[PDB]
Amino acid sequence: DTAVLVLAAGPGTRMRSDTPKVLHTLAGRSMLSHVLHAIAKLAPQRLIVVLGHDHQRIAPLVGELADTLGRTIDVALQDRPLGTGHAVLCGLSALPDDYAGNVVVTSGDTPLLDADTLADLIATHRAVSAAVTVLTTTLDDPFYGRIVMAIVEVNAGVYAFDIAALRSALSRLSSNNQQELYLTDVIAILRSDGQTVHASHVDDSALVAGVNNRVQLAELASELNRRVVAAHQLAGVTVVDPATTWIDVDVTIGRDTVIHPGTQLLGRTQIGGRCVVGPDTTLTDVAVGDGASVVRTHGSSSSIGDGAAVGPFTYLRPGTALGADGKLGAFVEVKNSTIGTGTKVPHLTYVGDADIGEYSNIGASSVFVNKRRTTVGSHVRTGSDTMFVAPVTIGDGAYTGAGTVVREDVPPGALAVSAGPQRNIENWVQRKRPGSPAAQAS
Amino acid sequence: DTAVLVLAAGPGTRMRSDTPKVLHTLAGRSMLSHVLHAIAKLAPQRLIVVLGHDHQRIAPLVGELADTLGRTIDVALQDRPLGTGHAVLCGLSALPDDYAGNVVVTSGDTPLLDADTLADLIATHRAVSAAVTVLTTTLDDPFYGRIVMAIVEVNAGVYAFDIAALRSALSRLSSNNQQELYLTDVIAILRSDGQTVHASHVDDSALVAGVNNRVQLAELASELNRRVVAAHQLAGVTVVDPATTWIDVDVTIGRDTVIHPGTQLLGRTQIGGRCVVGPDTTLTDVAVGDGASVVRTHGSSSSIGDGAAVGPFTYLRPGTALGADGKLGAFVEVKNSTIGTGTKVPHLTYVGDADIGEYSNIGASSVFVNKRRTTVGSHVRTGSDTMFVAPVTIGDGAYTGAGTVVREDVPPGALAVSAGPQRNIENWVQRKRPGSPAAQAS
Amino acid sequence: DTAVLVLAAGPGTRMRSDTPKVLHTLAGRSMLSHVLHAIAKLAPQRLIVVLGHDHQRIAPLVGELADTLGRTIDVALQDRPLGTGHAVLCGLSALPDDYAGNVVVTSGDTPLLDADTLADLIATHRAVSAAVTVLTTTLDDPFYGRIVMAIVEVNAGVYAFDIAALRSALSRLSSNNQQELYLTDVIAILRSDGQTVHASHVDDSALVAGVNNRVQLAELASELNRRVVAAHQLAGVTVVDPATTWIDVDVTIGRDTVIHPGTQLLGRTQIGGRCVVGPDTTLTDVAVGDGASVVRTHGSSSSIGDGAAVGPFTYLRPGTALGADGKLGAFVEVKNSTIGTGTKVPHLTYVGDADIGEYSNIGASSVFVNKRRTTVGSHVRTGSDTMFVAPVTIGDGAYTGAGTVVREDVPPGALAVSAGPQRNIENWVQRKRPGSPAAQAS
Ligand SMILES: [Mg+2]
Ligand SMILES: [Mg+2]
Repeated sequence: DTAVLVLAAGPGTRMRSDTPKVLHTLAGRSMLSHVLHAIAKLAPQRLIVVLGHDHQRIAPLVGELADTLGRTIDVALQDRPLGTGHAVLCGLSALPDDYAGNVVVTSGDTPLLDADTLADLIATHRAVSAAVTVLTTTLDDPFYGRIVMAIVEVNAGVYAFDIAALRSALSRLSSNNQQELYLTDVIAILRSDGQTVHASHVDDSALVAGVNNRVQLAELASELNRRVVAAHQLAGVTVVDPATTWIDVDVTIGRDTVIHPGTQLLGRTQIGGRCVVGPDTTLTDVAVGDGASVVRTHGSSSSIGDGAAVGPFTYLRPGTALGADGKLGAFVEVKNSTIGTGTKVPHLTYVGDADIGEYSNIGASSVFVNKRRTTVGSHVRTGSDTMFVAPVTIGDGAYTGAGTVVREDVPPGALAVSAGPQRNIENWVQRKRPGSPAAQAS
Repeated sequence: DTAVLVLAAGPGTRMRSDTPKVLHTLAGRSMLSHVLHAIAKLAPQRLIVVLGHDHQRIAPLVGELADTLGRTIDVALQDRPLGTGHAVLCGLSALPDDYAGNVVVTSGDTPLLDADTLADLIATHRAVSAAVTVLTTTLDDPFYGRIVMAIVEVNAGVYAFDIAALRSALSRLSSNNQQELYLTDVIAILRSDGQTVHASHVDDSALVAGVNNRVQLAELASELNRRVVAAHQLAGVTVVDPATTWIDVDVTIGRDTVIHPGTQLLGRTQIGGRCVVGPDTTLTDVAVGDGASVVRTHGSSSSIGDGAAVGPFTYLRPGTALGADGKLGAFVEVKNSTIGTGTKVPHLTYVGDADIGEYSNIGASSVFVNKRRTTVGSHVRTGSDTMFVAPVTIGDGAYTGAGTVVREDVPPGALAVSAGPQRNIENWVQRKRPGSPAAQAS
Repeated sequence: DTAVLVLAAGPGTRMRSDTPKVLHTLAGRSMLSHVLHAIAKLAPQRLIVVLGHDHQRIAPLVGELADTLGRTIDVALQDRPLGTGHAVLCGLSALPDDYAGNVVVTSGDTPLLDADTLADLIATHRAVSAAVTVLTTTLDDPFYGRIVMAIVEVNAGVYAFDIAALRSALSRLSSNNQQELYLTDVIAILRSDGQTVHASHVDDSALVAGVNNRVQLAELASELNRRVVAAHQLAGVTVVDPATTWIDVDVTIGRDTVIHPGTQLLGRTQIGGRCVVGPDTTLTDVAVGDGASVVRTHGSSSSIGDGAAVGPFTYLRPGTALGADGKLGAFVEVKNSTIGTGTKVPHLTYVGDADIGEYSNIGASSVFVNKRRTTVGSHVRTGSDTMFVAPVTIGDGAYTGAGTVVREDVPPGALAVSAGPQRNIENWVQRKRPGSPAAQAS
């Protein structure tokens, strides 16, 4: 039996933020969520999180996280900002007084720490019957106090403890130094009691790296990102420039797709196999089938079918569904609309809140204007500069003239027109502009 | 009393440029301007710049720089390309023959050298009563002759001197070697005269790094850029990808704003707090209020109010002012135009040389065509595909139909229309296209 | 006389690809093409490539490569997947039994190896009368068996041999270990025969780096890219951000042009001198004259004349020719069209399959709709929202009204119109919308 305490109670001062440090995000999850996902993979019997400013936070634990993870996470509060030693004391109150098992202590600002690293700590600790084991790592420039004697190779800030050793070393602890009670002092107290102080060493330094400021945040965002890219590359995805390709965790991509530079794939986006994600593409929660091209596109909450072509310069808003072999071309925007198999919207148009059938063609520079919705049939051909004033129904195989405004329904196989006929005014430019265009004409 | 000489007289051959080496830019200023800004912070009593090809240059010193800095910068010319030793001799002529104080010598191609580094040099030099002190630094791969004995840990190329020692060591100097007179030889001459040769060492190597070619230029542009980003991050700005975020010096940004990858912020741009600068945004001299979003936008000389939304795919030309809570959407361009509080230009339009009031809506795919100017009132709603042929006045709460061309004024609360009415040609496609669209209709 | 064998017969398993490893590309050429281009520069008397899955491959050697290189490349097949030792045996069959000269052996997955490195190997080998020489290099983390005794400073995998020594050491070779015949074992066999084993060492490690997976592919793509950028920078091209500028081999760029971040220049693209390639530009096979600006543009198979301006947000499709001093502005797309000296297409238009003369102006938000082609004369001014329904001829100095649909020819100096006249409906908004826009009007 192991109880895990996450200390998330500090102020996060040097973030210079009105957003609590621990709720700051990277690769798709907040630091706290990254911390709790790794620990939940470990599955200890008791998992407890300790808080300071607690109203914003407590809501997202358990509420959202204990559910998403399908387990209980207890929360303990820390009324006075006493320090990490006291925080640990606050977390222990949530255990039955007669609690038997080990206690592992961690923070909420190490977003890379993983279940294996935690498991190895617990394993070394039971192996040597320890009392206390402390995780460490070795660096180039130590700042990160420093490391078994004691603590001022640095200290990771992650500990396994014997509950009886811990409760006792804590009962006898002071303050004078910042003016708080550190947990590091538990190591020196148990050394006085002639206790065994063990230390599990982590070769991979970035797994236990913490975030105190926005410079360090960007660093770990960067390292985590390299590791998600390299995992996709090794499964069969070409990433031309891993330095300018941000891929969130969860995002899935398949065999032989090519990802070109300047691309972010975010949230729960999925890419099928054999795709081309061109350059400068940003997709959050977008699903793409196999053999599709998505180039210079900014899109979210949408789906793009197999062998379809989107880009360059296309904007997809929430609720867009484009069928297989479909096309959205340059300078098009689509919001909350369904577009069938094989249909093409190639240029300078906006399609909002409509449904379009299959193998239809929408002419350049058109607009769907506004609970009824416009509906357009299959094999329909609309001419350039058509405005579709909602709601309106266009039947299968219908056509529209260039420069038409559609305000009424159009039957299957009718041509809808409105533009007046062309008149030429001979020698106008000679008379109304004498100079320039006038000459030529001459 | 200290006189500072900047040697800016060499040809800059391996830049392979028709632009004088010293006028090549990074982070917003030319190398020379970066050099003179640091020295002007030092505030010596005499500041003198020595030139070779001098017509392009002399204009920007003092002219532009001595003003901007509000002090005098004397200029000395160097008629024959004799070398750095002679250049220094040329610079000394601009001093009263009976000049008392120290002489500090620097180049115009170290754009990172700062006032502190200069101050420490002067301080060490007076501390030991020196005659000559020379700045040095230590590197991985020395190229950068090499360092107290003499000079072939490398030599920075920055010196403090006693004026009497300097004038004397210079009077006795030769040429044979390139075939010029080096200043490095002053160190070996004063060593013969048994003089004290001191040396101030700089740990931060990049402060004294110089630029001889375009590979080194990009390097220092890169290093300076990391340091401007990290300063913003530590003040409370999230930069998701510091490697692809170019921020010029002077640019100011505020608390809790988020800057997404592929963004350049240039010239005297200002970002308020709580903003989102999405990805792929380039802004030169643009001012943005608090809580505004600016995503995939290319803009200059413009202002965007509080809580406004611009992007993705928007182009702002000089003289654009957008009020608070305003909106410019995808595929819009705006030049020299004022747009009031709460007004929205959401799609595929161009607005040139107009003024628009508050809480108005401009319909998709419209154009403001051309000393009079078009003026549009508040709470106005224009329909899609409207062309506003300047000059024209649209009164408050007026409307426009889809596909209207406005050539005349529209009173408060009138609807302006021009499009003809819709006609349907039944069974047209059967007759004019037998095959395809024809079937369906069937 | 030297015969060069390229071993391109392995499966490439950890690429996780349906595209043969050796046909995977970087900087414009496949790895195999990069390998054969370097060797063809060497010009040995016999060049032979050995294959496994061979149908896709054999076609591109010689077919395409032996031609492009203007020499013969023989191909040898390897029926059973026996290993590199056997592959070499298969390659030797393509030599006359009585072959006299040296044999150099290389792979098809080292895309950086160059002719000098090959020449130095051959030179060291003849210098010491060797039998076998093996190329080596020294690394930070060896994985890359390891190096004269034998092979488990690592082994490059490139060898020079005496033909008689090689044929003999090969005749006596086994299998048990993977379960194949390695060529590394030839080194240990000739050591038994007391033969001289020489070893040419390569300081530049990246020249002999190989690609087994997509992580290593991106690495070498990155290194090759740094070296092409630095060569352009040293010839007089400013690259603001070499990390986000992909330039393919062959691409040429000239003096004093500036390349801004996020730019790929691909295929056989050429940039003249004094240009500005803004940020976020992607050009494949595009030719640009001197003094032109190309900003936020995605283009291919096209040409842009001297002092012309394209961008931001412009899309060029194959067959676009734009003359000198021409302009394509924001949100324009052009396919297979010719546009003369001095003509401007500034906003929100599409131009497909047309020819346009000189000093013409095309008004915002227009479309060229479809063997005849539309033709537009010089000094022509078309108004906004004009649809040109192909085919149609517009004569020199002709004009068009705003919101015109052109279906018929327009003579030199005529004005073409079609839009109806403007009508205002007074007090419409009071009656049809009581609330909001209604008030004002009040
Ligand atoms: Mg239109
Ligand atoms: Mg129209």
